[PDB]
Amino acid sequence: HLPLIAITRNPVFPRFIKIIEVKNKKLVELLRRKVRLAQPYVGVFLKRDDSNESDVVESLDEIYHTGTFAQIHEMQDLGDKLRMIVMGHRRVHISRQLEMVEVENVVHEDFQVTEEVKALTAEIVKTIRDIIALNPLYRESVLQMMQAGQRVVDNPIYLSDMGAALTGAESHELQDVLEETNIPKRLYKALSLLKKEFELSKLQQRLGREVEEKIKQTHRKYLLQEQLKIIKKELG
Amino acid sequence: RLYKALSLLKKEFELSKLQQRLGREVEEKIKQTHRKYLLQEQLKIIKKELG
Amino acid sequence: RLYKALSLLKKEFELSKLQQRLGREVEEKIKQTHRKYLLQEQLKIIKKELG
Amino acid sequence: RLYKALSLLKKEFELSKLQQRLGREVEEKIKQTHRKYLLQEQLKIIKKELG
Amino acid sequence: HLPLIAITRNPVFPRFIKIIEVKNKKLVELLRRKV
Repeated sequence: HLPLIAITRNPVFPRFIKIIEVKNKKLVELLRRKVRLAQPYVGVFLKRDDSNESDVVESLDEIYHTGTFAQIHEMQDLGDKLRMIVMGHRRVHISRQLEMVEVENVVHEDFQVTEEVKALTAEIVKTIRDIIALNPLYRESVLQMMQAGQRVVDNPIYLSDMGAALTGAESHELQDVLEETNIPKRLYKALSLLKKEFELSKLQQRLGREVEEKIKQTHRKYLLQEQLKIIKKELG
Repeated sequence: RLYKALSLLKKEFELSKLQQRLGREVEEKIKQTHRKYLLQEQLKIIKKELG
Repeated sequence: RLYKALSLLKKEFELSKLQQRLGREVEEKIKQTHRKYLLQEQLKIIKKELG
Repeated sequence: RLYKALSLLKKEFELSKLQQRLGREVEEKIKQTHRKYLLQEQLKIIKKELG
Repeated sequence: HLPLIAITRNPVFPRFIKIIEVKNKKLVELLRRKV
């Protein structure tokens, strides 16, 4: 029984540390009111299209039924009075947020035959490795921490979500990926988001090299014309 | 061990090969998305700087 | 014949290095052109900001 | 051994001297070619510029 | 007569250079002891 948090354009990806800084101080009242509890906690939900804080505090249907319950860790408040750390541990989908009853329907079905099911993992890690190599966003050291050969990936779905965390794909696409129930479908969609970033990235690099070669050609040729002007002095 | 190594190279190459063709089919089905989606990505790219 | 072939190699090394030295020197003459213009440009921004 | 090594330095210097003198001569014999051949080369360089 | 190494999920194919980084520090004592 707590009010839905005003996320205010702060996407909290599953199993990915994140910070939240709402400009409103009303949430600070609730965060101080839960310090007295022996086990404070906070929930995280995702906003639908056209964010509006007044609708969030007036109606409760704007926020998606999906939530991401998590434990609180530690306050900071270096500058602002509300720099709270969120993370993604327990995903959930309330049947009706207006009504609160909840259940941990963190489905994780897997086929009994687990030999070729990891073959896709090689293509997922190779793709993720090419996104961070050709388009570095976060440190590669975390990849050195979590290697596929160490067998420490007790939760492959969490690896695929952390690898999808690197994607730049829009939050609506992530909400649709959360809507998927079948394992191959959510895996293929997270892959399609990886490719969706990859096309635009490789294009930006091709566009850059083109424009740079154009500037080079334009100046290099000017250098040739200059070599003509200097080697030809006092001959006209 | 040359026989079993040959059988392992066959089975492993068949796994990477079938993954490459099945992935080529899933990639072609993502290529089934019309080239208008690619052009519309470029249309949205035109609207970036100032305006 | 070995001395003459080495002397031809030397002759091309000489004519080549002469063309390259004149070209790098002219290029540095461009850099001396522009760089001082960047200094004068800095004078301009300083005078335009407080002059 | 000091004298044999000194004699080797003398003979090696005599070989290097005869090679450098014969080569100063071959360089002179190619230098007999007129400076007009060099100015013709720079002339051709003028004609082959800017692509 | 050496303690068993902690392979800790690190294949070392024959005639193949490989690096090992077990998280336990007890193996480091054996590495200094063999010097």
